[PDB]
Amino acid sequence: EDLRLHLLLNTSVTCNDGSPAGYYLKESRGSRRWLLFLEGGWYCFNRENCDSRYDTMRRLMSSRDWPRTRTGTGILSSQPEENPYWWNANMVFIPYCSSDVWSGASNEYAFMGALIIQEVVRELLGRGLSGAKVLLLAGSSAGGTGVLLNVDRVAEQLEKLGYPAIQVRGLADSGWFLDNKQYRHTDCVDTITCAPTEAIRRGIRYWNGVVPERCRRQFQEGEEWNCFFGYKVYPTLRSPVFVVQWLFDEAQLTVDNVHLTGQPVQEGLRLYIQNLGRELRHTLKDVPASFAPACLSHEIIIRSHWTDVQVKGTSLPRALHCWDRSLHGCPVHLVDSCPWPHCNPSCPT
Ligand SMILES: *[C@@H]1O[C@H](CO)[C@@H](O)[C@H](O)[C@H]1NC(C)=O
Ligand SMILES: [Cl-]
Repeated sequence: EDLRLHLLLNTSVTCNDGSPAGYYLKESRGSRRWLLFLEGGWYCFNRENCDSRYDTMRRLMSSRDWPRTRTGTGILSSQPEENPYWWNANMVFIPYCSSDVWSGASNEYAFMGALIIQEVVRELLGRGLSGAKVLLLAGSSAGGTGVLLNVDRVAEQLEKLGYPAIQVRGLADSGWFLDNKQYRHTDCVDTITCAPTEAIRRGIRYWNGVVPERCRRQFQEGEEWNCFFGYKVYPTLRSPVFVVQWLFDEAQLTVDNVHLTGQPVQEGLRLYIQNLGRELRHTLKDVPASFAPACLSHEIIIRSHWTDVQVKGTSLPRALHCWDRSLHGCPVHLVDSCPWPHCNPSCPT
């Protein structure tokens, strides 16, 4: 019972290199719950940048390497030991082969992230999704941000198509970033050197990216990049969204030009890092369903050890279960208050 690969029938919706996009599916006929997972793994924001990603990470720009089956992990696992509350769900894994944070709507690379999602949903309706009660759009890293950019379009899509009983919800893991100033400025030459703001501004135009309608209308024409930042887009969303976010996300630190060795940390950097945690906590204050441990890490929800981390005595699977119950003792808002990564003893290594 692996998830099984299906390539999109509309052959014009493609990965970056023109190969067909697709999705992996494990059906569970007794369940009315669907979990659609968006894979993450950075992005590229211009031709030179994508060329470089093509040479070091070709698998994220193509379908040509995808095996026909894959075993679900963490929240996609069918083993109750690994997924105690959601193991019986219908499981969908959408691989990330568009390098556009799932926003693309476009010789050259194609960027069709948002179209891919639109198309997957359409096809899943013929494979059981039409009888769903709950559709959880989940994602890690770029896929996390992707949830925030697409969850309401999916809700609108299903309503337009005549399926108003499906409850669409979001689960965004490691996709909630701050468009902050770097620790030390560096010119936008790479993907790792590049300030969060500049990466996206460049990317959006290069991808023909789209953002949620209501977030689009909150910023000026051409300033759609704002909606890539969770704390700005979140209040515009209608679907309920659970935000999982490490307080000291490695990708956040990377774009902030912070490169931790094993060494003692300098004064300037202790203030920076600590202030990052503080600002992140502040943005989460407004999010009623969240799980934000004080750890230095990146992604969690499809890692097999996702059951191990705890905030205030509650595990992440249990927090999500408590969130299911709240939408149908059991806390849903779980933010570490301690000021430095690994002050929580259940952090992974
Ligand atoms: C197939 O996908 C392309 C690319 O997005 C789209 O423009 C076209 O309308 C689609 N065709 C059908 C029949 O849906
Ligand atoms: Cl098959």
